Amino acid sequence: KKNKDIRIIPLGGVGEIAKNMYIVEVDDEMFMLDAGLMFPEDLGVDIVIPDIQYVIENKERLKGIFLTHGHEAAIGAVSYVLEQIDAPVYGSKLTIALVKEAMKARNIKKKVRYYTVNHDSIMRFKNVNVSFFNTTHSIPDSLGVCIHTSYGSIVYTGEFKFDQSLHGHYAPDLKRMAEIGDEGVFALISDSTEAEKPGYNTPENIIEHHMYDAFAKVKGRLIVSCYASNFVRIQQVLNIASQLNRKVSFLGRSLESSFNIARKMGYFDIPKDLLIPINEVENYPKNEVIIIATGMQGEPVEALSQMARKKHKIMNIEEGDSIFLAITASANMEVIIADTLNELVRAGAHIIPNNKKIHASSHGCMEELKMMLNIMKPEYFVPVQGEFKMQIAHAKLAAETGVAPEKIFLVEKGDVISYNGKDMILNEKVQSGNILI
Ligand SMILES: [Mn+2]
Repeated sequence: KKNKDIRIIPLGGVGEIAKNMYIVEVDDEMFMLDAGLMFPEDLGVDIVIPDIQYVIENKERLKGIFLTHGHEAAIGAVSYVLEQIDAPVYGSKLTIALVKEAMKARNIKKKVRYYTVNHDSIMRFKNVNVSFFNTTHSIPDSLGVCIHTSYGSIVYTGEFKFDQSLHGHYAPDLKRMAEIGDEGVFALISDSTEAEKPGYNTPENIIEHHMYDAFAKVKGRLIVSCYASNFVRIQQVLNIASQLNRKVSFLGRSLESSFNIARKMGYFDIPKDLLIPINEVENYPKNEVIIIATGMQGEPVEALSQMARKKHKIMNIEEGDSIFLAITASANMEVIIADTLNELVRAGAHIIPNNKKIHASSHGCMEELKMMLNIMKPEYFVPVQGEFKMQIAHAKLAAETGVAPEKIFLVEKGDVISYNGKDMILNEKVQSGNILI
């Protein structure tokens, strides 16, 4: 049908990192794109979520919740949303499997209407059709969202990248993206996390090969520090462990929720009886094991500080152990890294150097964001998922790719972008904020 009004409203993910949540309204129908949390600005063990009081005041029109990927930045606030509102949850195979976990983990029995979607799904509503396309990210079964209106598509990319080595459940949809482009994009909502970094990311194959060559020189025990969110990195050391006749052991007695669900669903490639439990590590010589230390915020680095300063509940460093920090150093956590480096050197461990000519990220750098802009060729553009400078960087790339400058909108949380059908205006503000927990 001919649509009249379009509204686009960020309640999270702008003027901050993480906590994606973008409200889109087409006439009398509202769609919530992602529902993320955020860890509180520079103490662990607590979470922040968006203020959905605007959604609650218009709860009769919320036709669903669409989840791009299974990161806490996309699904971390779903449970809390669902306490206050009943509405159907759309996501990929994995994304849904993990939302279910998050619910069971908070001992919530309330039944939820789930729909598993894929890149061939076309979910039909009264005014609009929602479709999807595959994106490349650090977690598999990531999707973009496309809301078909008569003014054209409203595309939300989620978090995404363009990597030439990832080709599985990480493969991008060059073709349906190119289709979305021609059909015509009204508005593109894209991830500005690394819009400041020029050029491209380092391909994951290259990062893996660099890790291998370094890990091949280690004559004693090896400990690798990951984010739990970065399934690609996890996967990579598993590959390497196999190729060096080593075995892998995660910190703790139980494997991490996300990883273990995805493993059980067959997302990872793990040769049989490669994982040794943390119980049975002393049994094998130093040179036959990689220990993987995962975490959420800075826990990965916090964990190494305990393992060196001997005070780790589970296992500690001994002299001769080699260490690898498989994370990028944001300025936030540049401090506690250097503190921890010292503590590791005191403990008498070899720090495997981080190659400075490598830039590793879940998110497209400048040229990767221009890749997505050149394929969608959007009329209007709205950079999200970043601080103010990050959104500005992305805005400039949009201009470069031929988007009209007057049609590029930088928005704080609660800003409302309306479309009468003639002009697009930012002539309203609504309720938004941070809700600690
Ligand atoms: Mn992500």
